[PDB]
Amino acid sequence: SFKEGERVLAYHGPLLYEAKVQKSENKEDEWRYHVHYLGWSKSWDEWVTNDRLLKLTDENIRKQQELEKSQ
Amino acid sequence: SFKEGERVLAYHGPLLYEAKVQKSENKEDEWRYHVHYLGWSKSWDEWVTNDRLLKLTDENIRKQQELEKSQ
Repeated sequence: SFKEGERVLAYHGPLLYEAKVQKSENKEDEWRYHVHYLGWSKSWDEWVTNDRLLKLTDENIRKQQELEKSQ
Repeated sequence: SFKEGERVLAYHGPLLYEAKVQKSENKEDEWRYHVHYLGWSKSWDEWVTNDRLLKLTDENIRKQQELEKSQ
């Protein structure tokens, strides 16, 4: 699971954006994460589930790049 | 982390009692567990943190036994 302060990749629409986890919570055997999209307004901060996020690894950054290159 | 429905050992005072996890929640990087002590009044159902609980393993059951014998 993702930790508070952790930088991640996050979908917002079909592209991946760098984000930071502000809060992590689990109820009913499900994680939710309140994320801030880096360089975006705080108005876009929101709760998301695991399926919206990727660990900030070079492997997942390559996924970000592939999506950028295929437009 | 313990799961809903899981039987555990729980301190209530210095002895260990079998209990069941009713609900598990995590906030601020901390699990809490709402437990029912088996055979006890529902009045005693309560939220506890990890320090109050032990996995139902043979080693921890042996700890329960040791505490009973040193009573």
